[PDB]
Amino acid sequence: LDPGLQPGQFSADEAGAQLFAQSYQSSAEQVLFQSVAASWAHDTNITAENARRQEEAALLSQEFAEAWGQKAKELYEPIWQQFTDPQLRRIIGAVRTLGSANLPLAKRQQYNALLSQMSRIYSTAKVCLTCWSLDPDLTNILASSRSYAMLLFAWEGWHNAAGIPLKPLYEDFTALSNEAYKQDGFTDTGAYWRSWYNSPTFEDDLEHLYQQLEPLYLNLHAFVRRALHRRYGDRYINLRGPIPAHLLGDMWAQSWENIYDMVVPFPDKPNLDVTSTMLQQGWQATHMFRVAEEFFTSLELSPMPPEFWEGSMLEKPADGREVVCHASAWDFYNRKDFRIKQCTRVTMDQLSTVHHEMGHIQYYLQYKDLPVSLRRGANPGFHEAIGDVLALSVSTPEHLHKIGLLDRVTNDTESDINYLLKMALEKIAFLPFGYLVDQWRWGVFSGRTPPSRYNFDWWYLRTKYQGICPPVTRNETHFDAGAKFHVPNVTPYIRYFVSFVLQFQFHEALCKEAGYEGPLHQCDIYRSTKAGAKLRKVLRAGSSRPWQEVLKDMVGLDALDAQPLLKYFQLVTQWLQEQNQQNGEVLGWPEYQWHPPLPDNYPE
Ligand SMILES: *[C@@H]1O[C@H](CO[C@@H]2O[C@@H](C)[C@@H](O)[C@@H](O)[C@@H]2O)[C@@H](O[C@@H]2O[C@H](CO)[C@@H](O[C@@H]3O[C@H](CO)[C@@H](O)[C@H](O)[C@@H]3O)[C@H](O)[C@H]2NC(C)=O)[C@H](O)[C@H]1NC(C)=O
Ligand SMILES: *[C@@H]1O[C@H](CO)[C@@H](O[C@@H]2O[C@H](CO)[C@@H](O)[C@H](O)[C@H]2NC(C)=O)[C@H](O)[C@H]1NC(C)=O
Ligand SMILES: C[C@H](N[C@@H](CCc1ccccc1)C(=O)O)C(=O)N1[C@H](C(=O)O)C[C@@H]2CCC[C@@H]21
Ligand SMILES: *[C@@H]1O[C@H](CO[C@@H]2O[C@@H](C)[C@@H](O)[C@@H](O)[C@@H]2O)[C@@H](O)[C@H](O)[C@H]1NC(C)=O
Ligand SMILES: [Ca+2]
Ligand SMILES: [Cl-]
Ligand SMILES: [Mg+2]
Ligand SMILES: [Zn+2]
Repeated sequence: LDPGLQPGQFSADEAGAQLFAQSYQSSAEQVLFQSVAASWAHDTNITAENARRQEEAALLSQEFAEAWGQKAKELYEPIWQQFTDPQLRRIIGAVRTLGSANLPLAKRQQYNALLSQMSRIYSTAKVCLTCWSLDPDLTNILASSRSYAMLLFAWEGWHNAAGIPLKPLYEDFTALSNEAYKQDGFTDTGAYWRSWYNSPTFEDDLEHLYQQLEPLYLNLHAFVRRALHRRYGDRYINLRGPIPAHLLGDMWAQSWENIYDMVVPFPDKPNLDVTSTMLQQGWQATHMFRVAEEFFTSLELSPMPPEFWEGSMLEKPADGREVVCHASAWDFYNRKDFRIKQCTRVTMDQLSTVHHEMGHIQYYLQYKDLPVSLRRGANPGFHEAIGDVLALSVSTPEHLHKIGLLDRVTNDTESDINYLLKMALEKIAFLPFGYLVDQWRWGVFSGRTPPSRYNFDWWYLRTKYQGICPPVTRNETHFDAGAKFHVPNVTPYIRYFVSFVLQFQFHEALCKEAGYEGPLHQCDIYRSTKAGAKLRKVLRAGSSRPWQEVLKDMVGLDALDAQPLLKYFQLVTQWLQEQNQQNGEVLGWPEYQWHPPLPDNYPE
């Protein structure tokens, strides 16, 4: 470690810990920046050499974390929990968690190489027939094609290409990750991830939330299944079975927005998928980012700074060079550089993703002046919710009208059902997926799911919660969890489940602050400077305060609550139930064993 980066001496008292935390702050922004910068150089340009460099930067990060970590223990281990300064307690608490810096050097290098190799496999995997990439090629197929065989070829090709080679590395990664966090006091890595919510009843509270939401999902599923049956017929859709996992618009069946045209209740009303209009009007990536920004400035939140526009990667590079397309928002920890990296496509769902990513940036802009240890969401779910809350307003027919994307205006029960149905495809359909992913990963980290059951347990959960089935036979050579970005990239998932509930709590509160008095699902907070001030208070808090209290100050309650989401969707929840009953649907999938046949001429 460079001499300037090494910790000095501090008295072993709270006065010393404050000086310690200040000295750490100085050196940590330098260390984080080199690490983030090397990650950027790799992710926007995947080469052997960029991986080498990133690995070197990560090693320097661990060295730093180890030295400042061990000094924090040496001086403050028996006393930091009794410090008067709550923010100081949180800073020291972070610094003394070593994670992968607990590993000896050889295992640190193994760990860093595993992350790099798993990232590369995911972001460079192709399906060959001339080879299709995930983004845009396979994404477009899953979203747009209605050919059973084509969908299958993309689904199977991607799962095989990405999943199969990851499996040996994932096993090695799990074991090392566990070894690292065990020396911080956690039974397994999952326990450390869950600790961020600082709630002893976290798993039970999530389970209770899901119990309230499940009927909504069952009704949506049944209704969509029926529409798929009308299209694909009895051979490929079982009206009492799970839906084939490739037919729902998305590689992971996680959001069903893309099959809206097949399920829309009242096709005579305004077309709520404005993708056609965006293309017709010639929208590109930077228009999408600028329109998102202006929503934020309408609230008197910050614009994107010059460094964002100069640094960001907003389209897939046309020089064909390899990049991580999966959209992400970057804090370089120097209070100046902030960037999005997205292979943006001109679609309505991408417009929402742009808002999602810009929500991350806006958090980073608002808390940049906190101590480095506190530059995070009040919990991870908060960071995930910010952009989605604004996108709830943007998606409204009224708002789309204001920005030139929906010329016809209507306010009637049919138009409302269409809107709420479309939103259900994006929000309700995701809930079981958002919930299951980390149930899977928590079982893997705990050892309940050994390598010998990775795919068996994955599909158990996928069927259990989403009521989908794989459209070709799978076995334990397959590693279908690995074909989802967050697994090889070691990004936790439960945050997205929390976010999908929390965003409706946020929406409700911001709408009330805006002075809006209509139905929750027609609220648009655009240009509410009062809504803006209430959201800014959250963003400025970082992780300086318990999330329960930040939530209470914002929405008036100190807990996750499904009631705002239920209220938002209530009209369509009622309508879907009525439709399914009148069609005599079976809710659920009692033929749990059923899988579709292969197409006759597949794949030739
Ligand atoms: C779309 O239309 C709905 C429904 O409008 C209501 O019923 C229709 C059939 C018509 O007869 C309308 O005249 C009637 O308002 C609109 O929702 C309604 O909006 C108003 C707010 O502008 C609500 O009234 C307010 O209620 C609060 C109490 O909560 C009072 O403090 C206010 O004094 C005020 O009267 C009304 O409750 C609300 N009701 C429904 C049916 O949910 C909606 O605003 C409109 N949307 C758009 C985008 O134009
Ligand atoms: C992608 O990363 C590679 C490193 O793997 C970059 O290669 C360097 O490129 C500059 C300019 O072409 C040369 O002067 C260096 O000698 C290269 N290094 C090596 C080791 O080959 C490459 O430039 C990057 N591409 C982009 C557009 O950023
Ligand atoms: C597109 C988005 N990408 C992520 C990347 C997170 C990340 C974290 C660390 C390193 C690299 C990436 C995010 O911005 O949270 C994402 O994966 N998801 C999720 C997903 O697509 O699975 C669902 C969430 C709502 C809309 C977009 C969100
Ligand atoms: C796992 O599956 C591998 C390949 O897929 C198989 O081939 C297709 C045509 C179907 O038969 C499908 O049901 C199969 O999964 C096999 O190569 C492999 O040997 C299978 N078994 C093991 C132990 O890996
Ligand atoms: Ca779409
Ligand atoms: Cl999380
Ligand atoms: Mg989509
Ligand atoms: Zn996010």
